[PDB]
Amino acid sequence: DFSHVFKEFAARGDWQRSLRLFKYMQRQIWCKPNEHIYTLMIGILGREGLLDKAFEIFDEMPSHSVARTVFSYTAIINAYGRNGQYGTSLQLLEKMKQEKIIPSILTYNTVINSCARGGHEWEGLLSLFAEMRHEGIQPDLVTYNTLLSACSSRGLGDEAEMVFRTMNEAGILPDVTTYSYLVDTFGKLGKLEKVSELLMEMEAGGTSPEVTSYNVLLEAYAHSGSMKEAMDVFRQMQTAGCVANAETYSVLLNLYGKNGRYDQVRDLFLEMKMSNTEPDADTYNILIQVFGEGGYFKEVVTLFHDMVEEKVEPNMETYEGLIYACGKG
Repeated sequence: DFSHVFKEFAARGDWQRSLRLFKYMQRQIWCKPNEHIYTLMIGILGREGLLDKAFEIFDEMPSHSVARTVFSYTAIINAYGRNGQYGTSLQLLEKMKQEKIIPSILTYNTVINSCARGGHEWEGLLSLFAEMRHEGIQPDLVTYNTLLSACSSRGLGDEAEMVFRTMNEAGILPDVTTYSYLVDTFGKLGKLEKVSELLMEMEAGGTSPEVTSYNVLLEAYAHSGSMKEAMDVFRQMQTAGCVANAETYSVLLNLYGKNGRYDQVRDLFLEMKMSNTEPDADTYNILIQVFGEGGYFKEVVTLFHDMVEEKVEPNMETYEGLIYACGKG
């Protein structure tokens, strides 16, 4: 019941009441706090940024005859990493190793994440992974997603290629998360064909590729000047079949504005429109801008009749262009 109350207080952020209850139970013989209550209090203190109080509570454990477990070490490592203290996490890992405490897969993953977020060299992450492998750590799906990122965090071109291939070459791939992060890394270096691959890898895996996923790659794909590739990616996203908010179309259309087929614009509109994905305040503004640059001002007026009927409300930029249209008209 004490642990349940502590968890409920940590869910609401009542660190003060939890600390008071812990300090009161510490003086009670019938309610002596155990290692679980100490870990819960340390986590509650770390969630609020009370590193000093958490450290004091962790140090008072031996005076209270409370057992210490890798759990507390992993919690301290995660608390240090959340503030960018990668060196402190490495020192805590070394101290735990000196204390004959066998590190777990979660502790190694937390240390790798802390090193990645703190700006440590990719060589350090590779050495940490090699050490974890030499001490027989166990792979996990969540760890694998964060591991695909490890190379991405480094940002090296070779690392970016390895980040993506880590899943493909060994033959084990997370359906969505690994593909997204690897695609992100592939992009800065330049996913030359890695872009087609990233969607293909996620899609035929046995899980249909995510729409948001299709879009994130797609948006950069536009930055890439990928147009036929992105169009193909759009027909490909169309192949994906994942339900998509008109926002995914919106982004691509905006690039297509420079393309200005102007009937390409027309066609896409009908389909997203009748697909229960009414154009967004954003999409309407984009459409007005795209049409306006290439004329069709009468059409611009028409969009006003249309927006009103839809009942989606206008916005500052929205009203604005509509007036420019009138003016040029």
